[PDB]
Amino acid sequence: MMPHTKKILVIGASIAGPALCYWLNHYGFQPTLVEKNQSTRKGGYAIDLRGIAVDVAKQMGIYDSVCAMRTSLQCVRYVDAAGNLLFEEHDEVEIVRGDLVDILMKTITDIPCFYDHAIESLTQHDDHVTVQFKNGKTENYDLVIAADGLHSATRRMVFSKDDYHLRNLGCYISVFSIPNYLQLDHCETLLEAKQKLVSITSDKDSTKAFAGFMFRSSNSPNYIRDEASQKDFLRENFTNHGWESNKLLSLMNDANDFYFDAIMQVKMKDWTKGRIALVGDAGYTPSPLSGQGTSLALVGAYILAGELKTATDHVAAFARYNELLKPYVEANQAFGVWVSESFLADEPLSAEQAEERNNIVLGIMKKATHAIELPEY
Repeated sequence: MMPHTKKILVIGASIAGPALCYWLNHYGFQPTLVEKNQSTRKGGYAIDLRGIAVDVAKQMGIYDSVCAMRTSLQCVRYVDAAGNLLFEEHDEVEIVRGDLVDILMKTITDIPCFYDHAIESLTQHDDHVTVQFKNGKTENYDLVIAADGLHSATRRMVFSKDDYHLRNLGCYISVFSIPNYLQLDHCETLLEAKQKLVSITSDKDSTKAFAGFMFRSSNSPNYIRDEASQKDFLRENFTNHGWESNKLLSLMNDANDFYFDAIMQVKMKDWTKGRIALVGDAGYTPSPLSGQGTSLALVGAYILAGELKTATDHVAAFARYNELLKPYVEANQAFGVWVSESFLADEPLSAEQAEERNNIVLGIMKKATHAIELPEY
């Protein structure tokens, strides 16, 4: 529709970035994808597609592919500190994060994609943006859109401190790989007590398992960005917590995939400035406790590209983007806050108490998943 706007750079290859490139190309734009790392994220943890994000995936033609790769867990076991089994548990879809990225990348094979391109600077002009990569390459684009995640390097570069802040929800999450020493088979076992959750999961590969930790604490690691300090923080919180906690902490240094972070949300009044925009976690992260981050990344890419297809100019498009997505961002971020405060139990739940909570979580979560209708373009 609009002229002069065809050439668009998209920064980061995870969920929103590749999905955005698909739709921009579909609508006749000329997207280029760049990623700071040498490769896309491989493997990772399990994520969900819910509500209108499923419709996005169907309209993209990836829904069948996502089902083919979905998680296979046969049972979920809840145990007490002694390890006694309290109870078992044995359209939306769950898929390992890296598997969804892989599926998304395969839809854009015709799109230029450059890895190991870290960005040195972004200079806004009246009619374009000049990007200088750290490798020396300099190029002009009509628009630039940053998909590069919670910690986005582009956001801090483009937006002033007054435009955004990161809300810390007072919780922490950690995941690392372990041998499957319990020899679990397509099973996840959890201990939930004392505002803390410990989990062991083995699904597709019986020689592998994944430890996970989620807890609420007002303290912090002594150095938040330092892996060793993070591990020390986990030891302090989980030593003698019950079940396998101590064993998992001892395997922690053999992991080699370790992941740790505070639960955080990105809060902005406007996700766009001039000719630059943010999509996915870089703008609005709801956080892992919401479980809605992937859905919001997909819907965010869908609407931004559709408004750019519709509008007279990018300024009008960016305004509609902010307006239509805001209620969805707000509802999903409020769900993450509710989880951070109200979810974790003080002591293990019975089979009946777990059932009651699950129904409450589903009802509260529905307010987020159904918050808006998917626009048509």
